[PDB]
This record gives sequence, structure tokens and C-alpha cells, in this order.
Amino acid sequence: SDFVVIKALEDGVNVIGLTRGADTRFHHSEKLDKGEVLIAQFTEHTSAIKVRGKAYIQTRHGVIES
Amino acid sequence: SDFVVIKALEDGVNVIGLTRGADTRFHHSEKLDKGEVLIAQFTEHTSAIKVRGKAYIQTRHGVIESEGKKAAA
Amino acid sequence: TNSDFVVIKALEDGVNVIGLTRGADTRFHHSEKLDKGEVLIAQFTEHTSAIKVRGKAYIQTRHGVIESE
Amino acid sequence: SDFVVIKALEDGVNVIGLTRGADTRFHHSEKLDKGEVLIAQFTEHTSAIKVRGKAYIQTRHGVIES
Amino acid sequence: SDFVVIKALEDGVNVIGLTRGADTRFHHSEKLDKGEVLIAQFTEHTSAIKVRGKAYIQTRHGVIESEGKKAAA
Amino acid sequence: TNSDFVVIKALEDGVNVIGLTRGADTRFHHSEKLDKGEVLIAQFTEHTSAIKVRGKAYIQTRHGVIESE
Amino acid sequence: SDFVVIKALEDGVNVIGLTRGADTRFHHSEKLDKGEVLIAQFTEHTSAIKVRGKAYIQTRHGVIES
Amino acid sequence: TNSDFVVIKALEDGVNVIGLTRGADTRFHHSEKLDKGEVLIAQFTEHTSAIKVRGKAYIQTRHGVIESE
Amino acid sequence: SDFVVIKALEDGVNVIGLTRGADTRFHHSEKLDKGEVLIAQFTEHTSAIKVRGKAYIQTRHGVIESEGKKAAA
Amino acid sequence: SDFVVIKALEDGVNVIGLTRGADTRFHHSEKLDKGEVLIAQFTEHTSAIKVRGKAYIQTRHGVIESEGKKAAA
Amino acid sequence: TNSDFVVIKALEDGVNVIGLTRGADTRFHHSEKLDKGEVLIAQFTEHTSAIKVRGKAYIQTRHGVIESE
Amino acid sequence: SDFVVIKALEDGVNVIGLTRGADTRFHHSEKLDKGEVLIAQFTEHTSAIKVRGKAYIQTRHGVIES
Ligand SMILES: N[C@@H](Cc1c[nH]c2ccccc12)C(=O)O
Ligand SMILES: N[C@@H](Cc1c[nH]c2ccccc12)C(=O)O
Ligand SMILES: N[C@@H](Cc1c[nH]c2ccccc12)C(=O)O
Ligand SMILES: N[C@@H](Cc1c[nH]c2ccccc12)C(=O)O
Ligand SMILES: N[C@@H](Cc1c[nH]c2ccccc12)C(=O)O
Ligand SMILES: N[C@@H](Cc1c[nH]c2ccccc12)C(=O)O
Ligand SMILES: N[C@@H](Cc1c[nH]c2ccccc12)C(=O)O
Ligand SMILES: N[C@@H](Cc1c[nH]c2ccccc12)C(=O)O
Ligand SMILES: N[C@@H](Cc1c[nH]c2ccccc12)C(=O)O
Ligand SMILES: N[C@@H](Cc1c[nH]c2ccccc12)C(=O)O
Ligand SMILES: N[C@@H](Cc1c[nH]c2ccccc12)C(=O)O
Ligand SMILES: N[C@@H](Cc1c[nH]c2ccccc12)C(=O)O
Repeated sequence: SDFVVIKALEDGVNVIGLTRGADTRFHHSEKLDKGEVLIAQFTEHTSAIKVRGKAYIQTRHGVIES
Repeated sequence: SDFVVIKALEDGVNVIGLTRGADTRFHHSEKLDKGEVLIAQFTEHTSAIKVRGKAYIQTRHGVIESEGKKAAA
Repeated sequence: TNSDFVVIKALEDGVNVIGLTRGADTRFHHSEKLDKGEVLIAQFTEHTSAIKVRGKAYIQTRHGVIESE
Repeated sequence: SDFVVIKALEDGVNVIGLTRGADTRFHHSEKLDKGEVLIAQFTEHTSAIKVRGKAYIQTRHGVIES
Repeated sequence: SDFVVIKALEDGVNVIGLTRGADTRFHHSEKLDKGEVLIAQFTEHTSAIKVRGKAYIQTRHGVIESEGKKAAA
Repeated sequence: TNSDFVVIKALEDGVNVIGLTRGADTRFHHSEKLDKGEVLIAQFTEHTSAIKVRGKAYIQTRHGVIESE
Repeated sequence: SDFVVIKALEDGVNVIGLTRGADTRFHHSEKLDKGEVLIAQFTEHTSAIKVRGKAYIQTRHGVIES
Repeated sequence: TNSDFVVIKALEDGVNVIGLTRGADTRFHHSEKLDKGEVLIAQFTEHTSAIKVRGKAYIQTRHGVIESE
Repeated sequence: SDFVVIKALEDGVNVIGLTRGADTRFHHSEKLDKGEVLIAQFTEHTSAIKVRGKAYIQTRHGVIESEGKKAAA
Repeated sequence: SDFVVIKALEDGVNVIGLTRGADTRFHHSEKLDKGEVLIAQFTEHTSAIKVRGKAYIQTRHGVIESEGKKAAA
Repeated sequence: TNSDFVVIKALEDGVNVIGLTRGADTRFHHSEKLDKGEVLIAQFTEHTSAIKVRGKAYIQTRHGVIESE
Repeated sequence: SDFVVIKALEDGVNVIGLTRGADTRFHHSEKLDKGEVLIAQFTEHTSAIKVRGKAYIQTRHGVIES
């Protein structure tokens, strides 16, 4: 399955998983402090991922930094 | 399964999921504040995605950037 | 590549993106209005086998771009 | 499935679906006025598409404009 | 499933579908007037397609243009 | 790539495109006549496992071109 | 399935199908006269093809001419 | 491409590579400590659907490199 | 299913099919005279092919030409 | 099924297989002396591999060389 | 790519190409002798999971060439 | 399945197959003398291969020589 790479560029970045299915709510928020990296898949439970805070992000479509 | 990457370039960008099926309504609107990013898949429940507000958008087909670049890729 | 979609960015107000029914019959089942700079990323689906766009729009598909509309 | 992109370059372009199966007749004609775009799949019901009028057409094989 | 793109460059171009099976007959002839386009698939019923008349033709294998370009691609 | 086909353009009158039967036996089952500039796009099929072309023709297959015949 | 393209460069070229299975014998010989083309698949009945006479041959591996 | 993995090389002592549980709940199930120059090649699996790395590390995934950490 | 192309560059080139299974024997030797070509598949019965005699050989892995070119491809 | 190539550049390089499942322990450590090579797959039993010691490592994602090159590929 | 094979051209007399048995046990099951310029195109199979070549040979596999032996 | 190519660059190179499954032990060691080549698959019984001695090795990931 597809995955996303997120590197926090400041303290307190949040990577938030939104629930798969008819209903949509946040099911988990992972905090990242400056420099820390999360590599996260889309899954049975997660069909959208929201990133809050300054981050460098890689997906299959390329890079987004800031 | 395809996904879209959306970066908000203003506050209050709305990423709107429309229902898969005979009927089309929005089932969810996810708000993004400036600089926030949403990576959203098409799914059993969402077969079209509408973005309202200045956004930088990447899909498999390329990049669309409000008031900026539009490039096939 | 087991599902495809179209990207539509409105270049003026009042753009419409219209889904045509899959099957023996062909009728408009939904028209989605876009104002200037709004983006619709829409799949072909069990219910939609053709998409019509009216108004000035920038469109991306697997086949490339059609712009300045 | 394969799809075709058609942009009308004048008013009154017609995109016509021809029926799949042993019999061949037109089952639908979609009118396009100048500048309007139809993105149409091949389907269970449509195995050939005919375009009448001045159009810019994209398929997997490339572009045909005029 | 393969398809062919045919553009008529004169009136009365005939795109002829021949029957899939032990026997070969034409089951349909679709007439194109000049500048009209037919995008036709091979199918359960059509296993060969004959084009009579000046036409610009694209397939997976390339382009054939009456009195013009023939290019592999 | 789950089915293949051959493109044959006649460069003179009286070109023949001939299908040979699939199976233990091999016989001509159909000859299709092409006049100058006529095009045949023909698949390999349940019934046709070899194709013979006689006369001057431009031919395209997955393997490339054979022309000036 | 794979196929071979053979163009006869002189009269009397023979394209010969050899039988698939434990036994190997010629099951068919197609004669080609100068300029004629045979496009032949590997099949249930044919697992090797022999070309006799001057020919220009294309396969997935490239061209052999002479 | 029916399974993916991440390569993590520690650029300092005390790097941690942390697996997050697959499923409705998300919790750290294992933290693997790496000292300077140690390498972990770790798959996504039935039990691990997200990986967190803390500390200075060079990382390779299918999407490319993230370094100087 | 892979195949090999063999062109004989002398008379009496032997293309030898060896048996698929626990045991290895030649089950067939096809003789090629100079300039003849054999396009032979691996099959349920043939899991190795030996060529004896000057030959130009193409496979998926490249070209081997007796007293000439050897090239990966 | 992915595999990793590990070349030891000192004695006593340890290639450590960690267990596939809810629990993570090392089930095996294969020692390599300088210049020895291990080509190891991920498997039903091994879902992560740890390398301790100076090593030249190749995977699908590229090359990592202790005190040397790191290159995506 | 659902089956692979190796190409071996002997560059001297007495080259041997040796098949090693697939399964729990590993033993030579066949040695095929090649004289100078003879070519063997040999698959991996239900019975052969490793191939040993002794003597001077030019070899092609999916991974490239190994020559001047 | 994947395979490895090993060419011995000195006498007495050993190519060692390690067992697939929960247990890991050497199940076979093939000796190669200078210049000899082993082309070895990963299999039901072999999920890791160890090479001892000076060798030129090719895999899908490239070459390692020395
Ligand atoms: N338990 C979550 C873990 C996860 C994967 N990707 C995520 C993205 C954001 C938050 C959590 C996750 C799941 O399997 O779905
Ligand atoms: N619960 C929604 C989450 C979602 C995915 N993509 C979206 C796009 C827009 C809005 C919501 C979503 C679903 O699985 O479909
Ligand atoms: N309910 C519609 C939503 C949709 C998808 N693609 C569209 C294109 C145009 C209009 C509506 C749509 C469907 O699933 O088919
Ligand atoms: N109801 C038609 C819609 C359609 C798809 N492609 C077309 C091309 C032309 C006309 C109509 C169509 C169908 O599903 O087949
Ligand atoms: N009813 C025909 C339509 C068709 C498809 N391709 C064609 C080419 C030529 C003529 C007719 C056709 C069929 O499904 O086969
Ligand atoms: N009825 C023939 C039509 C055909 C396809 N390809 C051909 C090539 C040559 C002659 C006839 C054909 C068939 O289905 O097999
Ligand atoms: N009846 C033969 C036709 C054929 C295909 N390829 C050939 C090559 C040579 C001779 C005959 C053939 C078969 O289906 O196998
Ligand atoms: N009857 C043999 C024909 C054959 C195919 N490839 C070969 C190579 C060499 C000799 C014979 C063959 C078989 O099907 O296996
Ligand atoms: N009977 C052997 C033939 C063979 C194929 N590849 C080989 C390599 C070496 C020696 C023999 C072979 C087999 O099917 O396995
Ligand atoms: N037992 C864990 C091992 C593992 C794989 N990838 C990981 C990443 C981080 C931590 C542990 C792991 C699992 O199979 O899931
Ligand atoms: N009998 C062993 C043969 C083998 C394949 N690859 C190897 C690598 C090393 C040692 C032996 C082997 C097996 O099938 O697994
Ligand atoms: N018996 C182990 C062998 C193994 C494969 N890859 C490894 C990596 C490290 C240590 C051991 C291994 C297994 O099949 O999983």
C-alpha cells in the first residue's frame, strides 16, 4: 500500500490519521518534534492523513517542503 | 488506489469528499489552515474530491498550484 | 492502473462538471458547479462513465492537458 | 477501461456512442458547443465512439485536432 | 482491449467490422464523412477492421496516413 | 498486452491478406482482398494463428515495420 | 503469445512448424514466394518454427536478415 | 512491488526506530536502538503500519532519501 | 515463455533439446543447414537447449555470434 | 520478495534477523568476517534486518557504505 | 518474467555445466560437457535450482555478463 | 525467483545456503575453485546465501567484486 514520509521541521508537528469508511474523524495524532520522521501507510483504518506544522513531506507524487 | 496531496495556501481551505454511488452529496469537509497538508485517498465512500480555496495540489496527473504552476506529470 | 480520474480546475465562475450515467441509458445525474480557482478531482465509477465540462477550465487526464477553454 | 477526451472547436459537435454486441446502432448522441469537453469511456454498452464536427481529440494513441 | 482511431480525409470513408469466429463476413460498415472520427474497439464480435477511403489512422503500433506519414510508434 | 494484431496497408491493387487456421491442421480459411491504400487491422484470434500477406504492402506489428514490398 | 514475422527475400522460402509435446516432427510447411510475408504465432500445436531460404525475420529479440 | 521497507542508518548514538501497531489502535510496540553507523532494514508488516525515527539518521524509502537529520 | 533464435552459419548445425525432469537426455536434435533459422521455445518437454556448430544466437539476454559479437541486451 | 546484500568491511559484522509478528526479538545473528558477503531475504520469519559493524549494503532503494557512499537507486 | 535461464558459451574444450538438485538435499544431477564454441541455454526448473560452470566460458544471465574465464 | 551469480576469484571460495524457516543453519556449502561460477536461486530451502573467499558477485542490485 501507499505510504507517506513526514519529517518535522519544527517541534510539535502533528500527523493525524482520519478514519476509513462512511464516517470521518481523527483516530490518532502522532506528535513529531524537530527532525523526527514518521513513515506512515494508508491502511484498513486510515484513508486520509493530515499534517499540521512545518514539515518536509514525500509521497509517490513528489516532495512538499514548508 | 489513487490519492491526492493538498497543501493549503490560505486559512480555511476546504477539502470536500463526495459520495460514491447513484447519488452525489458531500459527506465530509476537512478544513485546512494555511501550510497544513492533507493526503487523501479515493475510497469505497469517496469517488470525487472538491477543493475550495488557494491550494497546491499534486495528483498522478500532475501539479496544480493556485496563481502559479500547472504542469502535467 | 485499475481506476482513472480527471482533474478539473475552473478558470472562471460558473463552470459545471456533469456526470453521465453508466449503462444502457445516458442522462445527466449530477452537475457540480465550480467557481474560479476551485478544483474537482473526479473518478470514473460504477455510476459515471462519461464526464462533461462546460465553461472555462484547465483539465488533466491520463492523456495530458486541455487548457485556455 | 480506455477513455477518449473530446473538446468541441465549434458549436454543435456530436459525440455518438455505438452499441456493443452483435448489433451496431447509435444509442446516444451528446451535443457539445464550442469549448465544451467530454471525457467518455468505452463501456459495457459502448464499444465505438463517433465524433462529428470540429474537435480536438486525445486518446492513448495521441492527439487528433481539426 | 485494443482500439483504432480513424479520421476520414474524404467523404464516404467506410470502417468495416469483420466477424469474430470460424467465418469471416462484414457485420457492419460505419460511414464517415470528411473530418469525422471513429474510435473503435476490437470486441467479442469484431476481430478485424477494414478501412476503405483516405484516412488518418492511429493504433498502438503507430500512424498510417493516406498519401502522407507512416510511422512506427 | 493480452491480444495482438497486425496492420496491413495495400500499396498496390490485389493485395491479399490470408488467415490460417489455429489447431492441428493448417489451411487458408479466409482471403481478404485489398486495393491500393486500403487498410486491414487484423487480430490473432481463436481461429487465426498465422497471417499471410501477398502483394505490395506496408505492415506494422509489435516488432516494427516491413514496407516497400 | 509470441509471434514471428517472416518476409521471403527469394521464391520458395519455407516456414515450417514443428509439433509441441514429447514428439517433434514437422506438421506444416508454408511456402512463401519473393516478397510475401508470414506472421506466425507459437501455439498449442507449434513450439518451434524453422525458416528455410533467404528471409528477413523479426522477433521480440530483433531482426535477422539474409 | 508487493511489500515495502525502509532503510535507516544511524548517524549518531541513541537513534530509535519505533514500530506503531497496525489496526484501530495506534501504540508503540517496539523501539529498536541504533548506535552510530548501525543499519536497520525494516518492513511494513501485518503488525507495523507506521515507523517513527528519532535521532540523527539517513533514511531511504521508495520515495527517495531524507538525511542530515 | 522464453524462446531462442538460432541462425546456422555452416551446414549441419545441431539444435539439441534436452528433457525437462529429474533426468536429462536429448529428446530431439534439429539440424540446420547454412543460413536456415530455428526459433525454438522452452516448453513442458524442453528445459535446456544446446547448440553445436557456428551459429548466430539471440535470446532475451542478448546476442552470441560465433567468431563475432557477444553483446548483453 | 525483497533481499539485502551485505559485505563485511571488518571482522565480526553481525547481520541480525528480527522476528515477524506481534513480538520483536532477534532469532538469528549471522557473523561475517571481513570481505564475506551475505545475501539475505525477508521471509515468513524475518521482517527486519539489523546490521552492526562496517558494511557495504545494497538494497532495492540504493547503496549504503560505511564511511563512504550513500546513494539512492 | 515468470521463468529464468542462463546462456553459457564455451571458450575452450571440456567446459562443464552442472545442475544441482532443487530441494532439501543438494547434489550434482547432470553434467553437460561443452567443447569450444558450443552454447547451452539452460533454465532453472523444478529439478534444478543452481547451476555450476567450470572451465573457460562466456555467460549471460538477467544480471549481465561474466566472460574471459 | 531471484538468483545470485558468484564467480570465484581464488581457489576454495565457499557458497553456503542457509535454511529457510524458523531455524537458521547451513544446509550446504558448494566449493568453487578459481574462475568457476555458481548461479544459485533463492528457494523453498534457501532464504540466505553466504559467500566466503574472494568473489565477483552479481545480483538484481548490482555487482560486488573482491
Ligand atoms: N493504527 C494505525 C496506524 C497508522 C498508519 N498510518 C497512519 C497515519 C496516521 C496515524 C496513524 C496511522 C493504522 O493501522 O491505520
Ligand atoms: N472516511 C472517509 C475519509 C476520506 C478519504 N478521502 C477523503 C477525501 C475527502 C474527505 C474525506 C475523505 C473515507 O474513507 O472515504
Ligand atoms: N456519486 C458519483 C460521484 C462522482 C464521481 N465522479 C463524478 C463525475 C461527475 C459527477 C459526479 C461524480 C459517483 O460515484 O459516480
Ligand atoms: N450510458 C453510456 C455513457 C457513455 C460512455 N461513453 C460514451 C460515449 C458516447 C456516448 C455515451 C457514452 C455508457 O455507459 O455506455
Ligand atoms: N456492435 C459492434 C460495434 C463495433 C466495435 N468496433 C467496430 C469496428 C467496426 C464496426 C463496428 C464496430 C461491436 O461491439 O463489435
Ligand atoms: N473470423 C476471423 C477474422 C479474422 C481475424 N484476423 C484475421 C486475419 C486474417 C483473416 C481473417 C481474420 C477470426 O476471427 O479469426
Ligand atoms: N495450425 C497451426 C498454424 C501455425 C501457427 N504458427 C505456425 C508456424 C508454422 C506453421 C504453422 C503455424 C497452429 O495453430 O499451430
Ligand atoms: N516437440 C518439442 C519441440 C521443441 C521446442 N523447442 C525445442 C528445442 C530443441 C528441440 C526441440 C524443441 C517440444 O515441444 O518441446
Ligand atoms: N532435466 C534438467 C535439464 C536442465 C535444465 N537446466 C539445467 C541446468 C543444468 C543441467 C541440466 C539442466 C531439468 O529439467 O532440470
Ligand atoms: N515484529 C515486527 C518487526 C518489525 C518489522 N518492521 C518494524 C519496524 C519497526 C519496529 C519493528 C518492526 C513486525 O513484524 O512487525
Ligand atoms: N538444494 C538447494 C540448492 C540451492 C539453491 N541455491 C543455493 C544456494 C546455496 C546452496 C545451495 C543452494 C535448494 O534448492 O535450496
Ligand atoms: N531461517 C531464516 C534465514 C534468514 C533469512 N534472512 C535472514 C536475515 C537475517 C538472519 C537470518 C535470515 C529465515 O528464513 O528467515
